[PDB]
Amino acid sequence: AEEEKERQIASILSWEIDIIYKILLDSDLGSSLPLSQADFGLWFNHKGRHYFSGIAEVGHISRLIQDFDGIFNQTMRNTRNLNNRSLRVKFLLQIRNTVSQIITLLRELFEEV
Amino acid sequence: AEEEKERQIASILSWEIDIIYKILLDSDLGSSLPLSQADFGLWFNHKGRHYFSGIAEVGHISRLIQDFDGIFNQTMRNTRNLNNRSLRVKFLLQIRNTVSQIITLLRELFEEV
Repeated sequence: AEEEKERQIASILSWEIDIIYKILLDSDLGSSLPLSQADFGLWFNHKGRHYFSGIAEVGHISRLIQDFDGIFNQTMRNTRNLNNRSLRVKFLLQIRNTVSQIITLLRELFEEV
Repeated sequence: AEEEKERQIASILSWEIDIIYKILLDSDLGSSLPLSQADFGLWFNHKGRHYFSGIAEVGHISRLIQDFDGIFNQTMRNTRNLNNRSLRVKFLLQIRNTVSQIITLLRELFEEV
């Protein structure tokens, strides 16, 4: 219960850092996966939604994941951007904001049930 | 047990993300703290070492934390370096390696007991 919560929080944090270092070191996404295809995204869609069925914050996390998928795919269609500092920073700001909100809502979901 | 393992991992990852963004955005450490003074570093010194007393991996974690204090001060005495890409990348790798190694050892400690 509480074990599963911390595990998922560490999971999404691990995914974010992996992508951040890919961007900072290599100026590219490369083998990175969108959140929906990452460890956390698969847990949330396949297991998380059903365990948290009928709780409002679930729809909010799904939206955040979905919104980032779009941002992620757009950049995937343009790694010319990640060499550019401004476009690099923009993306880096977007991932941090997405993960931050999700963790807080995820905390809320686990406490609620 | 497994819960505590994941919680501390989430804690050090949180610190790592914060300092990375401080570096990326402001090109200086500024209000950043070395790991030893963040939540995890304080937890390890006050609670972690004693709970895992006499186990070799503890001395290794203390070593990594102590070493980063020195790395932190050297970089702090030369924030001109964080403007230089190579020296910035050098520091970011020092951070990733310090955190990665500590996490691996922290896992080792928790599985053993």
